[PDB]
Amino acid sequence: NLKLGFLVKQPEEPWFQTEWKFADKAGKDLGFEVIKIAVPDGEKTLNAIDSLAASGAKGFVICTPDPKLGSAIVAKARGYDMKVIAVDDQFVNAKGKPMDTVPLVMMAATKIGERQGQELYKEMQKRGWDVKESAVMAITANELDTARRRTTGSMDALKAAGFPEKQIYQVPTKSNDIPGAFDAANSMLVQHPEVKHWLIVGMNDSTVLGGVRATEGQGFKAADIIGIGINGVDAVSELSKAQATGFYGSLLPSPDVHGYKSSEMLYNWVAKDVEPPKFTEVTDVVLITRDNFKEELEKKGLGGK
Ligand SMILES: OC[C@H]1O[C@H](O)[C@H](O)[C@@H](O)[C@H]1O
Repeated sequence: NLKLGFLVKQPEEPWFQTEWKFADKAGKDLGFEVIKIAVPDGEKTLNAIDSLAASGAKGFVICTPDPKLGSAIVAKARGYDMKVIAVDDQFVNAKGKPMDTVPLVMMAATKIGERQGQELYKEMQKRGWDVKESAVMAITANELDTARRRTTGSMDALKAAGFPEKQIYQVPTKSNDIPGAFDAANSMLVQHPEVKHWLIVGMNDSTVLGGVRATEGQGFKAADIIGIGINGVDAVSELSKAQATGFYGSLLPSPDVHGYKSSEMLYNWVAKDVEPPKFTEVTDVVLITRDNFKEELEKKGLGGK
């Protein structure tokens, strides 16, 4: 019967593959089929929408590849009598202000970013690094609000625990992926020869991993590096390696909730004109490291590791 879209900007990340698996579980429970389309750039996004109107879909969940496409995605969907829910990244108007009217499902970004900052400082104390030869590398993507609130929340926590403000160095990355973050961290590294230990701050696992691979290339051994990712499911290949590395752990939020919950809310609204709440913030988070990753994921239902 009913066909609903689930469009994601980055199908390569296990984060979005998980949302897709859980949207499928909601289609089997509620009686709808989920059409799964990758939308890595804005042209594919707008095309994908035409494509869903041709398959007869009545609505879609989307994680847009650029928040500034919001108006266009809304104009096209209104065009085809399709309801829209945004997952993870909020639509913004042309001036950059949030479009408050499309229902949104996202993580509590500031709170998880603060947890990241508090865990970096606890591991730094466990290792006993001297703060005078340590520094924070913060890889930022400030044009995306969800990314910006996670890195600022993390820098803010670090400064609140007492890490010196002037030894916090920010560098923007051009893409939210390993090659982008690598290039960014590499450029920051050669500018600071005085630093003997680094904390790496990034909004997600791929961003922290690019950071860590750059440090390795510049001769830091793992004891001198601490990076902690966000997404959990994306760091399982790192945490499964024989050897420990500078990537110490990752904060596991709930992509299963993002996937099923937005897909069930879209269906209630398409099928019973039941209006979704405008804003749903998911606060779940657990620290996974090489010691508990397998247990914690099996415990959240994401079995295998
Ligand atoms: O909501 C969490 C989600 O936030 C953004 O969309 C990131 O690019 C993803 O990798 C994921 O971390």
